[PDB]
Amino acid sequence: TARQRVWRAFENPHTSTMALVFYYVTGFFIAVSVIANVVETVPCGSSPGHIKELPCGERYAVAFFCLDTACVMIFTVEYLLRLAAAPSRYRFVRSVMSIIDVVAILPYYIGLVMTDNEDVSGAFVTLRVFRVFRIFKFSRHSQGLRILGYTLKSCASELGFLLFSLTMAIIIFATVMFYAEKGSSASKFTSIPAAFWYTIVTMTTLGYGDMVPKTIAGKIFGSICSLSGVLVIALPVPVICSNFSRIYHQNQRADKRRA
Amino acid sequence: TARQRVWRAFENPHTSTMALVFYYVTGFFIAVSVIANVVETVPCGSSPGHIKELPCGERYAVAFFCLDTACVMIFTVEYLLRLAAAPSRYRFVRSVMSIIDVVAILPYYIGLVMTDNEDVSGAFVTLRVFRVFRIFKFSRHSQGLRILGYTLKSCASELGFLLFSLTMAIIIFATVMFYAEKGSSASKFTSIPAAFWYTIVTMTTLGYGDMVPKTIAGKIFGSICSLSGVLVIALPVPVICSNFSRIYHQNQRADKRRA
Amino acid sequence: TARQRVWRAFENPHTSTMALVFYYVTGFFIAVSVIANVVETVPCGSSPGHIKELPCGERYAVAFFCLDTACVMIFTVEYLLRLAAAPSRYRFVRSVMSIIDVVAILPYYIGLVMTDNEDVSGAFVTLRVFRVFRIFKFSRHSQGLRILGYTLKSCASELGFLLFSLTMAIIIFATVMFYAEKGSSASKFTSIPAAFWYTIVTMTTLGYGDMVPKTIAGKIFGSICSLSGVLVIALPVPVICSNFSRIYHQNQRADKRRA
Amino acid sequence: TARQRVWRAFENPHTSTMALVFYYVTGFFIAVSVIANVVETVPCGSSPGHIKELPCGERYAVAFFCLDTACVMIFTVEYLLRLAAAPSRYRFVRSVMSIIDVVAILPYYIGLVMTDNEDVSGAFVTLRVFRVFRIFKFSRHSQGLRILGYTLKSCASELGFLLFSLTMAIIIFATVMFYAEKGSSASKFTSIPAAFWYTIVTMTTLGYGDMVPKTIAGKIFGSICSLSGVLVIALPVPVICSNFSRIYHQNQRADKRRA
Ligand SMILES: [Hg+2]
Ligand SMILES: [K+]
Ligand SMILES: [K+]
Ligand SMILES: [K+]
Ligand SMILES: [K+]
Repeated sequence: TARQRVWRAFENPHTSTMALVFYYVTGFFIAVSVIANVVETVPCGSSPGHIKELPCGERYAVAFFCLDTACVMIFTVEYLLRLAAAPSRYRFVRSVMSIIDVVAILPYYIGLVMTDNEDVSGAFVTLRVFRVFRIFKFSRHSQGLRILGYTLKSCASELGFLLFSLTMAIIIFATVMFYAEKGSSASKFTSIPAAFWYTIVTMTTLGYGDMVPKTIAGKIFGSICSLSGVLVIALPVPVICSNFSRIYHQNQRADKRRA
Repeated sequence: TARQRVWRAFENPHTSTMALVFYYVTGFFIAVSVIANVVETVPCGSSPGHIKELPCGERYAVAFFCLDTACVMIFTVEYLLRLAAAPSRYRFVRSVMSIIDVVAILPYYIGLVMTDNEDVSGAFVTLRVFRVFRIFKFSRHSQGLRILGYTLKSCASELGFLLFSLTMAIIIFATVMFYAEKGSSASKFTSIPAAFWYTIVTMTTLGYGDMVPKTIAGKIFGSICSLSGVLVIALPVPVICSNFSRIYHQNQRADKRRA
Repeated sequence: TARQRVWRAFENPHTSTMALVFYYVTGFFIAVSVIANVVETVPCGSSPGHIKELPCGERYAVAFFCLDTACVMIFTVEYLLRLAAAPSRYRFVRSVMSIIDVVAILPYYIGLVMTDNEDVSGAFVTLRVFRVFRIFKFSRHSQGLRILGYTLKSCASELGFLLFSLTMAIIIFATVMFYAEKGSSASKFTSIPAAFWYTIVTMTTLGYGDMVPKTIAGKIFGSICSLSGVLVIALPVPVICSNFSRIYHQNQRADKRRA
Repeated sequence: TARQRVWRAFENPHTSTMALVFYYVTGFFIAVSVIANVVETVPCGSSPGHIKELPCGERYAVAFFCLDTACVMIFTVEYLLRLAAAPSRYRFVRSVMSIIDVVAILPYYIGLVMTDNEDVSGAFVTLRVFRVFRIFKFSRHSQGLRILGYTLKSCASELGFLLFSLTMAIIIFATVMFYAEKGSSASKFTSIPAAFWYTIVTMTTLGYGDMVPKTIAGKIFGSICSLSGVLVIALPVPVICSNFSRIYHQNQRADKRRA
């Protein structure tokens, strides 16, 4: 039952000192990979003979490749040990966290098999952001993250209905604004999907101002949309407040009953 | 009392299997019509010999007409059966839902009688958005939609007073901003109705930025308006929170008293 | 004690039928004056021989003068009767409502004494907006306006502290942004008062975008300001919620104890 | 134990009349310094022979230097007396308020030692804003400031987790938006740090509009970001509400138990 010991170490890093040191090393490497990508996209200066500035990941391509190789070796050995200590392979690999880890470390190997044809571009780069979600597994102890997470899980039904009604209101307001503003000169309301942008920006009280109503009817319906946006801001708060109070008191009561 | 059976099927689709299948077919056709309009407004490419791009409903005019004909036949037979199974014709037709359905399927026939003179344009197209409201009748079971709806109905008086006071504050701030900014060069505050737009955009914390105060007094009063907008955002939340908590506990208490 | 009867009619319009009809006439004339000013600022078309469009109050100057004369005669006779039925003249005239009425009907007479020299302009026009506040006395019965008003009166101390801390934070953030952005090219942060505008627009989650940080330090401090603005939006809500719940239950308990 | 008397006067200004008058003098001088800096940055007119307008602190340089000298002498003698009456020198100087006062009055002496080389510029000017924080020590009695401050201290853990999750969401959304919009023409999403600005402006419902998505995928992810911003606005409110209610009732119960 030593594999069970390894899996216990993985699930609860505070059990053994080796578990804690491995968990901290893994968190450090995840943070290093996240910062490495963010910095890699940053455009550094131009070396002599270069017309345009290059990103720190295109000038220092080999250094960032070595760093990514180190991070992916750490992550791969992590996943291999986790699968080896999994009481059930199917049960483990179907969990959301295993999927996140696999899709995080997959674009590296996808690029590896595309190394011979690296001239072509791939969208797999944007999948590296999945490593950021591993940070969340590294920080599941704040005594309030559990409360807020389970509060959102309780709110799921109400917030889903709110999202559905908000989507229907977006369709309605976008239709109204498109038909009010399709006839303006150089108008940005070229269709109802084009007005989806204006409506989602207005009902959230963003107001970029790139799409604004130029007409009078457009302005009337934009005012109605603005007020509906105030209501949109104010609507989830009572639900989350009630569920959070209930869940806080429920967790406290269970704890002190156990106390 | 078979008409009563049909009306029972219409009111509660989960009673019979035929009622459920008809209800699902109706929901599918409503969703198809909504998506059909939204896509119809989308501008597709230009066929050879066409200078300007055409909407998917102007290039594929006949296909979208056939789809609309199918949807309107479904909706018309729905309404005819609903009126035939109505215990009272006047009571049914005066309900808001019958009015919504009638005004949703009316522009189709209005266009039909205007087919001979289809060259002229009509605003009836924008009334097709009423079909979107039928989605709401198709989704009246989420266990929280009833709670939030009846909470808003309870809040009606307070939220109406808040809307009235917000309207009066809009008039006041628009007057002040117009008189502060009427004298600027190329000013957009050409009148007090023109400043209604600036005030309704500022008090909702939108800030498009198309109308901004150029003067110093205009900026002082815009700052006061911004703070009033913070208050506007924060004011309905306590009312909705209190009413929602009360209504949640009331429904729960009634249910468990019946339990 | 007939003057007491008149004052009772004024204070409670529902006592006598004559009181109710006079109160409704007064409300109608107040609304007419408000709409008259708002429409007066609206620019109508240009008559032949006029280069520029004129406001409806500059083209129809005599008609709007007659309407204003009617409204001000009604308001003056109202105030004269109110002072005649006042149990104490000093006590009545020192009330905020008497001051509002006097400053609302004063610019009319100020213009009258300036009729001979009407060529010069005066700011007294913007004081006509005070008549809008009389609407509030005309609508002091909604069963929730009293609750929210007395809730705000209870919150006065906390909301005053919040306004003070918000002002200090505005000074701090404006200083930081000015010193971060004073050196940019064609910068709008020409001083710390100039950055008061940016800070009051950012901390309220308005974001007009007319003043945005162009630098990197400016963007860092603008991000801190944005988060502080989220906190500003979220801070008065708990206070207003707690006070509103307390005041609602207090009024209900007092009423049912009297019931 | 007379030094103890002096320190008691400093800690509680309402004890003696001399303590109260010194405390009010100190508050007056702090406010004078704050207003003096804010006005000093303001650009006044140009005297003859001056091409460009000068700030009130560059034209009236000697007057503002004299005012700053007076304020700094007051603050220095304040700090000297506070250290002389401190029961423990190390304990006093390590408090946050002593640090704030020292860093507030330090740039004055830093400029003094740089008077001979005043041609070079220094960032120490922006540190004068620390004097603003002394206002907060001058206004620690409103009966609600303590409640809100200790409520925020109680919320510290939850709000820290919320800030951490918001930072991770900012990284995720910035990565997605950068990869969606890096390829646009004249795009402002030149890197992931460049999209940190767009994400922090969108998730706070600011919407300056300087950086807006030009693409379709960029607009989809901007809509997701806008909705996440609505959630960001609505998330701290339940936490602050619950903690504020608890802390209000706790302080009230302790007070009336002592009553
Ligand atoms: Hg609440
Ligand atoms: K905004
Ligand atoms: K904007
Ligand atoms: K906002
Ligand atoms: K905005």
